[PDB]
Amino acid sequence: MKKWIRNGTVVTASDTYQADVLIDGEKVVAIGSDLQATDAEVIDATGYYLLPGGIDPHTHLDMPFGGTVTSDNFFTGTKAAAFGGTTSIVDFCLTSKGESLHSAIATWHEKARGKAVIDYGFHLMVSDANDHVLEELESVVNNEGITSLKVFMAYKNVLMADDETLFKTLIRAKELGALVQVHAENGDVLDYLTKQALAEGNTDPIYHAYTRPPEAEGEATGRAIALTALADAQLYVVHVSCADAVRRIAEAREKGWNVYGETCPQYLVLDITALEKPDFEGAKYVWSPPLREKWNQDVLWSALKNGILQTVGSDHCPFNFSGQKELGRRDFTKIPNGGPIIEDRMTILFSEGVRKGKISLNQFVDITSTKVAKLFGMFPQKGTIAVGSDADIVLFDPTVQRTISVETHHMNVDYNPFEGMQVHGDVISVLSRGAFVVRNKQFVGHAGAGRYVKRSTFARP
Amino acid sequence: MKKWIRNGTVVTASDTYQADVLIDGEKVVAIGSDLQATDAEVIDATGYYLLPGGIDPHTHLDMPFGGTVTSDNFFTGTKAAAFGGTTSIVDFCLTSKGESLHSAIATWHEKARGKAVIDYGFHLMVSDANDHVLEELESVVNNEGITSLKVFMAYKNVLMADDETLFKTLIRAKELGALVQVHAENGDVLDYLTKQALAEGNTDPIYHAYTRPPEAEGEATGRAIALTALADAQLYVVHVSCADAVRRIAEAREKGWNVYGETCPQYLVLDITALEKPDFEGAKYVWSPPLREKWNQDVLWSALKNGILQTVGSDHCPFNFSGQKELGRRDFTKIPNGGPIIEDRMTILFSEGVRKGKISLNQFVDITSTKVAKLFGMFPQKGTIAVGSDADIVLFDPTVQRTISVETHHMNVDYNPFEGMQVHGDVISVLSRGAFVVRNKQFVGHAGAGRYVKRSTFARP
Amino acid sequence: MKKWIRNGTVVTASDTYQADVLIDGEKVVAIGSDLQATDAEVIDATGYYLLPGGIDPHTHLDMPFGGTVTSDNFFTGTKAAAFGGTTSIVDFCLTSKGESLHSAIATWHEKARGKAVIDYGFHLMVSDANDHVLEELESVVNNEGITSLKVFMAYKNVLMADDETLFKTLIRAKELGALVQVHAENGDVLDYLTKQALAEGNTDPIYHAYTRPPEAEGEATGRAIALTALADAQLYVVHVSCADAVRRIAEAREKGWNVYGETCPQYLVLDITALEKPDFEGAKYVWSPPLREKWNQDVLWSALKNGILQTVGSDHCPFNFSGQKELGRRDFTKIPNGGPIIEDRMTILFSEGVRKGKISLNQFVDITSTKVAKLFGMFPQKGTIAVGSDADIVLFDPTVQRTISVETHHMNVDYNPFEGMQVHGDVISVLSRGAFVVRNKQFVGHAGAGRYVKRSTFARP
Amino acid sequence: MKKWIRNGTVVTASDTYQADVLIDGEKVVAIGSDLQATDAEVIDATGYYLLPGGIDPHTHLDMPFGGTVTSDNFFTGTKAAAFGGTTSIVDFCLTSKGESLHSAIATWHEKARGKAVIDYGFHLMVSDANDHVLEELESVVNNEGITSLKVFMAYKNVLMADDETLFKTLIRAKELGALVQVHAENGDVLDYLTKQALAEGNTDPIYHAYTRPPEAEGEATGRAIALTALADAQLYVVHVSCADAVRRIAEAREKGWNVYGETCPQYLVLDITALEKPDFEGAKYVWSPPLREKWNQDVLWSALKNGILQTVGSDHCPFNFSGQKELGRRDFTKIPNGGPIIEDRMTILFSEGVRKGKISLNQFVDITSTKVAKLFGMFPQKGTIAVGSDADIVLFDPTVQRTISVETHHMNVDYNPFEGMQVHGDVISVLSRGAFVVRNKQFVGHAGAGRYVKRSTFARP
Ligand SMILES: [Zn+2]
Ligand SMILES: [Zn+2]
Ligand SMILES: [Zn+2]
Ligand SMILES: [Zn+2]
Ligand SMILES: [Zn+2]
Ligand SMILES: [Zn+2]
Ligand SMILES: [Zn+2]
Ligand SMILES: [Zn+2]
Repeated sequence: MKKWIRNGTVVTASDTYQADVLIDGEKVVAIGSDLQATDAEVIDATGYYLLPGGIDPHTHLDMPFGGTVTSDNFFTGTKAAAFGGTTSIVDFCLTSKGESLHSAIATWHEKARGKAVIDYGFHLMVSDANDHVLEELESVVNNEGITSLKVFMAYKNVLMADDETLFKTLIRAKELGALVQVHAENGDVLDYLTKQALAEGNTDPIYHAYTRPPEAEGEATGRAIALTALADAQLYVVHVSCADAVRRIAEAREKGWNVYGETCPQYLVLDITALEKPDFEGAKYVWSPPLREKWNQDVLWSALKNGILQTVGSDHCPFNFSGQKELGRRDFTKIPNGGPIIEDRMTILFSEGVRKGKISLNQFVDITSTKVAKLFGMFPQKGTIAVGSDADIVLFDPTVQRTISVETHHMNVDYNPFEGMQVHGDVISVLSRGAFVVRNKQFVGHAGAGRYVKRSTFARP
Repeated sequence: MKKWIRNGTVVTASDTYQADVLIDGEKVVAIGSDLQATDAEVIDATGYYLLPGGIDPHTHLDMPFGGTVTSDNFFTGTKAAAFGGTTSIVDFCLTSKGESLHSAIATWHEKARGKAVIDYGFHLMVSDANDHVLEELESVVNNEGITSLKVFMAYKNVLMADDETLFKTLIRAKELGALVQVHAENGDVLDYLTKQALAEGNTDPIYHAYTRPPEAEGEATGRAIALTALADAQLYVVHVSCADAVRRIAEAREKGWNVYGETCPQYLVLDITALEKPDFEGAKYVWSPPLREKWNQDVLWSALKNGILQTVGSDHCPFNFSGQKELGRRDFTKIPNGGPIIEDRMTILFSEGVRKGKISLNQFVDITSTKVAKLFGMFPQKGTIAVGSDADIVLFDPTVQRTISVETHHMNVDYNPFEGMQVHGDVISVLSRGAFVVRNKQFVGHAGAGRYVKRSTFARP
Repeated sequence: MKKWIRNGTVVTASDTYQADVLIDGEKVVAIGSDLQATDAEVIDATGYYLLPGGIDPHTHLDMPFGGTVTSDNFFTGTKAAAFGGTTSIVDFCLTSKGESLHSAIATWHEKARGKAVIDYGFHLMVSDANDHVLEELESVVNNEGITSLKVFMAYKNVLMADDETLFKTLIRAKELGALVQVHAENGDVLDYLTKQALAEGNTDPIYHAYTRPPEAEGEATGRAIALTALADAQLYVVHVSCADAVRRIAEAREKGWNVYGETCPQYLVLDITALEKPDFEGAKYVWSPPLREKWNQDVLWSALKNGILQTVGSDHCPFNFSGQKELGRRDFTKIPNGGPIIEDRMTILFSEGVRKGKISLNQFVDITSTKVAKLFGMFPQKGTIAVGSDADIVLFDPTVQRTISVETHHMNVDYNPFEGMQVHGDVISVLSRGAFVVRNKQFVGHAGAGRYVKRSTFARP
Repeated sequence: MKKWIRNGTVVTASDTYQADVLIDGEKVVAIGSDLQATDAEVIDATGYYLLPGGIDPHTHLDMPFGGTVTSDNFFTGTKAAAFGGTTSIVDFCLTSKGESLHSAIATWHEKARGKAVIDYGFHLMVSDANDHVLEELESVVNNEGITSLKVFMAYKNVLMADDETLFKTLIRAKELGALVQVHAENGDVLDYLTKQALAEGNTDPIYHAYTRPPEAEGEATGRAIALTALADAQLYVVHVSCADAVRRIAEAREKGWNVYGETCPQYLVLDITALEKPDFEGAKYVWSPPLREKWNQDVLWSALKNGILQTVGSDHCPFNFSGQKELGRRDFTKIPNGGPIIEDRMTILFSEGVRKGKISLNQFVDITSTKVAKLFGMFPQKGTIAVGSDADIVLFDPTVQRTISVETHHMNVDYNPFEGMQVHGDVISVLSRGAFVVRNKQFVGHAGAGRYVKRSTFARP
C-alpha cells in the first residue's frame, strides 16, 4: 500500500525541511510540498519530526554471558528498540575456538528468524585467527554480508583475543573490505586487579569500576590503533567511555588513520557514583568498560560535537536485577556485565544532547542513524529519508515531557538504569519498510516481520 | 516556470540516489522516481550527478590590494564561479580605520548590484574594535545579515589588527551570534623577515615563501584559538595551509572548542617549488600563506577526510601576470598577493579528492557546499538539494577528461595556476534559483541576476 | 683567612658525600676526608649539609612599580636572601622607551653600590627594539656583562612590549649570545578582562586571579616559544605557574628547541583560594601570574622532577600590606603586584620538595643554584662546591622543625605569605666568597660586601 | 698505593675545574689545587680530562642467543670496555621458564668469575611471573643485589613475555624497590611481518628493518608506560631508537610518571641505509630494534639534550660476520641479532655529541656514567669523581683525531660497525678502584680483577 505522511518536519543528517513523504510498498518514492497522492493512507505528522529510524550497531540479544543469558531475546529486544525509535540493529554473533565461523552464524540466524520485529544485521566475533578462520572469512564477508569483525581485548578466558589475533584479523579485514571492531580494555591488567580486589575482601559492585581503570581502556585503545596503522586497516572502537581513549582516537584521526569511535548513552549521562548505590543496587550499573568520573561525559559530548566519535550504540546486554545480577552477590566478578539501554538511546541523545546544545539536531541523526549505516555497509538502503531508501521512519514529538521508568518501558528486564530521568521527546509511531511497527505508542507489528540485512564491504564515509 | 530534471543521480552531503527533481519557480518542490510532472521543461541528466551548487566562502572580487585592484569584478568573477560549479559566494567587505562599517558595506553592495550572475553574501573586515565599531556591529549582524567578521593577523600597516582588536571582536561576536574568521600568520614576524630578506638582496618570488614560515601561521592560529577559548566564542580559520596549523585546530576541537577550519585547492595540489619557476613565473604563485613543502598536502587531505577541517574556499584574489604581478619585479614584497582559484575549486576537489579516495563523494558536497552554508548562516536556503531549498544545482559529468587551461577558463586573468593539470569531471549546466546560468557549457544567465543573501546568526552545525 | 669546614656532608647537583672543605681566601682550594690543614679556622659542620649558596635569578629590589617602590632595597633584600640560604641574586634592571640602556644600567649599579651584602648580577628589560637599542645591546652584552634580556608580554602601558620587539630581541640575542626571558601572559586579554571586571563592580583581590586565566599564560608562553624557534634563539620562561604553560614548554623541548622554564615557591605551595581571604587579606597574595587552582602545583613539581622546568626563582617583589597593598582597596588593579618570597625559597624547596619525594636532594641544589649559574653565565665561579669555586656555602640543618613567620623573617615587609607554614630545615651559617655573612643565625656581614658579577654569554647547560 | 693525578681538568655531571686528584688505595681521598701529597705516584694528566669511568648498563657478554653465543666473554668484553673508557658494566642475566632465578644468577656469576677485568652488576630477565617467581624475587633484590628486572616484549618463542608477566612484574618491583627495564617492540606484530617477508621471498638483511616498523616500538613503549602508571611503578625503556618512542616517553614524563629512557650509539650515528649494503654486508648492522631513517637521530639527540632520555648504553651483543652472522645468509631471521658497540660508546658520544653541540660536556658524563649509577643503584660508589668514590677514572685526550677500525679495537669480533668513522678523543689511561687497567694505551690489568657489585634498591635521581 501507499502511505502519505503529511505536515511533518523531515530532519536528516544534512537536511531540515517541511514536506510530505510518500511511501509505496517498502520504500520512499516521493517527497514534496504538494504531491496530491492518490489512493494513499494519510498519516498526520503535524507537530512531529520525521527522523530516519535509529540504527543501533551494538546489541547483544539472547546472548549467553556472565553465567546466564541476556533477558531480551530477538523478539522482545527488537520490539523495545522499535518503541525507542530504533528500526535496525546490528547484533554480535559470538564464536568459540575450534568451532567454524559459519556454524556460529547459523546459530545467530536461528535466534532471530521468525522473531525480530525490525531489521537486523550481524557482526562476527573473532576469537583466533588461525589459517582456517582466515580462509573462512572470505565467504563470511562476501556471501553472508557480515562485514564487521569484533575482537575482544578483555574478558580473559572467556572472549579475550591477543595481539596476534587482532593484527592478523586487521590484515585480513583490509584485504576483504571488513571493518574491525574492538572492545578495548587491557584484559591482563583487569584480570590481575580483579583477583587482587577479591583477595583483599573487596567484593562490592563498586570494585567492578576500580579494577578497570580508564588507563587500561586508554592503553588497549592505543594498542588497537597502532596495529591498525601497521596493517593500514580500518578500526571501530566500540563503547569509548573516557577522555584517555578519546585523546588517542583524536590523535590517530589527525594522522589520517581510518579509526572511528562509538559511545553509548550510559557513558554520557551516568557516572561511577551509580555503582556505590547501597543494598546491591550498584549491580544494576555493572557493565564494561565501567562508568567513569563524571567529568569524562563532557569530553565524550565534545568528541561527538566535533566529529572525533561518529556513532552512538546502546551495548544493550540486559540482565534482571533479581536472580541474574544476584549471581554476583558477594563477588562483583560474577555479576553478569551489561545494561538495559536499547530503548532509551534515541530519546536520551535528543533530550540531553540536542536540547542542551551539545550536538545539533542534524548531528543527532548522523550519530544515531546515518553514520552508523555508512560505517556498517547499510547505506543508503537504511539510515536516511530519501527517495529509494527503505521507509524506516520515526514520528517523534520533541515537546512531550516524560519520566523514564521500568513501569513504562518495553525491555524484558526488571529495572531501568535511567529510572526517574526526566526527558523531552516521545517516539509516537515507527515504520519499518513502510509498515507500522509502533503506531501511537501501541505495538502493531509482529514477530518475524524483521529481515536480515546483508551488508556491503567497507567504504569510508 | 517548472523544470523536471530526469534520470540523474542526486548526491548531497548525506544522500546518494537516483531520482528526478522538480523545480517550480526558484525552489525545489518535489523529488521522486515517478513524479509525472505536467507542463514542466524536461532536462535530461542521464550520466550526470546533480550536486548542490558549490558555495565559495572565500572571494575577493573587485578588491583594492597590492597597489592595484583584483582583475575579476562581480560580473566576471561570479560568471567564472558559475562555470566552475559554484552558485553562491561570500566575499570580504574591507574596512578602513575611522570609516563607518556601514559605509564600507554600502560600497560593497555597489560593487555587486546589477553585476553578479549568481547569489552573494558579504563578510566584514574589522580593523579595530573601538566602542563605536562595537556598537555598529549590532545592526550589521541583525539587519545587514553579515554574521561573519574577518580579522587579519598579518599584512602589517595595511589590514593587520592586534590582539586587543581580535579579543574584543570575539567577545562581541559571541554576544551577537557572529562567527569570527582569521587570516592567521604572525604579521610582526613576517614584517621583520621580509625586510631582512630585501636587505640581503633576496628579492625573487621564492622569498615570498621563505619570509612566511609555517611556524608563523601555526603561532597565529594558536593565538586566535586561545583568545577564542578565553572569549567562549566561535572561530573560523581561513586558508589553513600547513600541518602546524592543522595540529592546533585538531587539539582545540578535541577540547570541544568551537573552532572550524577551511583550506583551499592551491594548498592541496600545489607546493612551494612552484615559486621557484624562473623568468618571474614564480610570481604567478605568490599568495599568502605561501605554498608549502609538498608533504603538508596529505595532512590537509587527512584533516578534511577526518572532519578536522570542514570547508574548502578558493581565496580567489586574481591579478594578471602581465602588468599587475609585474609590480613586484625586483621586489617580491610588491607582487600583489593572490591567485585565480574560483573556477577550478569544485573540479579539483572532485578529481584529486574524490577520485583518489582522499574524501568521499558525500564529503566533497559537504566541504564545498553544505557545511559552508551551515557555518555561514545560509542553510537550508542554500547548500543542499531538498524540498524548499533554492534550486541551485549543478549537472556534473564525472567521466569527462580535460586539461585545465587559461585557454578555456572564464576568469578575467591571463594565466591559470593549474595550467596543464589533467582532471576528470566537467560542469555541464548550472542553475541558480531555478534559472540556468550555464547550460551545456554556454553562459545563458545575465549580469544582475544574482541576489544578495542576508545570513542568519551563528548556529553550530 | 683559611677556613676548614669539618664533619659535614657536601651536596651538589651531582654528588653527596662526607668530606671536609678547605677555603683559602675567597675560594675553595681542597676537599678531602683528611686534609690536616694548618693555620685554618675550624668550622664544625657536624649534622649539617654543606650546600652551594642559592642563586636567585629573579629579584626586584628597590623597584618602582605599582605606584610605589618595593620595600626591600639592595641591603635589606640581600640580607634577607642570605638568611634564606641564597648567596647571589640577579635583579631586573628596568628601562623606559627613549632611555639609553647604559643610563638604566648606571641607575641599577647605584641602587646596589655600597648596599648589597652578597653578590649580584642584572638582567636588562627591553621595552622597545628600535635600531638604536639593538646597536646598544652589543655593549650591554660585551662591556656591561649583562647576558639575559627581559621582555614583558603583559602589564600594558607599563612594561609591555609587542611581538615586533620580542622577535627582534630574540634574533639580536642569538647574534650576541644572550638569553631572552619572558613574563608570558597575554597583556591585551588581561587589559580587557581587568577593565570589564571593574566595570561590573568586581573589585575585590580575588578578581586579580579571575582576570588572568591560565590560558592567557599558556597563549603567551606558546607565542614566545614559536618566536624563539623562528629565530633559532634561546628562551627562558620566568614564573611558569600552570599546567597549560608546562605542557607547551614540554612540547617545545621534545622538538629540541632551547626553551627553559623557571617556577617559584608561591606557585608550588599556595593556591588561588588564598586570594579569597576576607577583610582585604587576599591582597597579600596579589602577584602575577596569579595563584592557580591547587591541582597545578603537582604538575609544576612533576616538571621539576622530570627536567621540564630547570630553575626556581623567587620573583621577590615585596610591598607592605599596610599602606602599599592598600593602594588597591576598592580596586584590585591598583594593588601593587608582588610577594615577599626571597627569604623562604630554599627552605620551601627542601621541605615541600625534597622531604616529600617530589624532587631529589641533588635536584634541589641544581634547581636552586647550579643550573641557575649555568643558564645565567655565572658558572663555575658560582653555583657549586668544587675546587676553584667562590666559597659561597650554606651550612644547612635539615632536621630542624620550625614555623615561617613575619616575626622571625628579615625581609623589610610587614607580612610573610607563608605565615604559619611548618617546615623542616634551618639555615645556620652562610659564607659569601669565604667570608661569613650569617653565622649561627646572626648577621655578621656588611653593606657593600657584595660584588657585581659580569656574566658570560650563553652556553647550553 | 697512593696515586696523585696532576694538572688535569676534572669533569663530572655538574662540575668542570682544574685540580689534582689524590687516590689512596681504592678511593678518591682528596681533590685540590695544591695537595703537596707525599709517598704518592705522580700521574701527569696535562692536557687531559679526568672523567668518571663510563658505566655501561646494557651488555650481553657470553650470551646464548641467535643459535650461537656472543663472541666477547666476560674477559674480552670487559677489556674492550676499559679500552673504550668504561669501568663498570651491568649485564643481562637470562632465565627460562621453570628455572629457579637463583640458579640463573649462579650461572652468570660463573661467567664473570676470574674473568672480568672491571666491575660488574647483573640485571635479571623475567620470562614468567608465576607466584613462585614473584616470591623468589624478594631474595633476588634483598640477598643477590639485583635491583633491575628485564622484560622482553619481543623475540616471540625465545625471550618474549606477555602483559600478565609485565604488569605483575611492575607491581612486584614497586613493592621491592626494583626498576623494570623493557625491550619495547610488539613481538606479535614482528612475528607476523617476519614470516610474511620470508613467505614473499624477502630474505635479505634490509628486511630485518622493514619487518619491525617504528610504530611497533612506539606501541610497545606506550603499553609498558601505561602498565607502569597502572602499577605506580618505575620503568626504564632500553634502546629507544625512534621518535615515536621518544614522544611517548616525553608525554609520560610530563605527567610526572617515573619513566626513564636509554639510547645507544648505533641509533645516534647509523641509519637504516646501512642494512642495504650489498654482498651480505648489511648483516653487520642487524640488531633490534632496527636502524631507523636518519631523521630519527636528531630527535634522540634532542631528547638527551633536553633530559627526556637520561642514559646511553651499548647493547653490546657481538657476533662475528664470518660464521655467526652468516647463519642468516638467505634468511635474515637467522642472522643473530646484535652489534659490537661496547668499545666505542664513550668516544662516539663525546665526538658526535659534545663536539657538535648536541649535548654539553657535563651532560656527556651524566648520561654515560653518573645518571647510570643513580638509576641502577651503584651511586655514589660508582659514577662520579668525588671524595669517597671508587677511583674509577679515565684520562681522556679530547684533541686526538683518529679513525675507528677493527684493526685497532679490542673487541673479540671480526668487524666494527663504525669502521672508517673519524672521531676526536682518545682514552689514554683507565683506573678501576685505584689500579691501572689501561695505561698509555696498553693493557696492564688482569682477568678477575673485577668485582661483582650488589646494587641498592631504587631511588629517583
Ligand atoms: Zn564490550
Ligand atoms: Zn558489547
Ligand atoms: Zn588571507
Ligand atoms: Zn583571502
Ligand atoms: Zn613577571
Ligand atoms: Zn618578576
Ligand atoms: Zn633488546
Ligand atoms: Zn639488549
